Amino acid sequence: MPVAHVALPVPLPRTFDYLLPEGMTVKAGCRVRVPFGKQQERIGIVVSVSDASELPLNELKAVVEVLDSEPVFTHSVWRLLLWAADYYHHPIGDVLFHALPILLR
Amino acid sequence: MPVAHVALPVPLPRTFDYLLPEGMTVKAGCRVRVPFGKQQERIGIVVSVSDASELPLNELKAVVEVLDSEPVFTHSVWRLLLWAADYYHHPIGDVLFHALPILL
Repeated sequence: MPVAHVALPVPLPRTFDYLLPEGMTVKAGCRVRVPFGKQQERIGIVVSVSDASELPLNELKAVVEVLDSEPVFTHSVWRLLLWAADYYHHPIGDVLFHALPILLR
Repeated sequence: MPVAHVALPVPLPRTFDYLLPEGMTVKAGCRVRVPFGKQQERIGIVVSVSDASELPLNELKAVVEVLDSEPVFTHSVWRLLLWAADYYHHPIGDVLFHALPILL
């Protein structure tokens, strides 16, 4: 009766909002360490950065650390990754994290 | 800037939770109208009906109405559609909603 799990029509790449503490600076295509779960760690890839989110800034968890000074990916590779993710209906995190090992190695 | 839209190798069934109403019995495959953030109504499809939430059963956004008594999708189209999503890497959300029209 309680909790019901629903599926809702979401915006193209369903991303996760993290807050950037004062003094921290990131650009697209870079990796960061972020919180996940009431107390766990994990690695991600910034896809974009704006000045808004669905929830108030003060609610977003804060990015723990940036791993990449510059994009780990190439400018051309990156633009494509995002494109194929959008065009063929694949989760953006799914593509990126899968293609990183392939592309680097 | 402030917010960072990060991508994560998130699980397969990324869904949202909404407390089911009293005397309101719904099952998987049925469309349901639920509040969407700071705002008003919007249609959604129930994938699962647990008894456990990630957040407290106090500050959980509730449900509204059950637009269907019987699952618009068949135990057959259902099985199939969830397989599609999982085998070809497509968000359940997207396969289900995009599929509904064609179905009707």
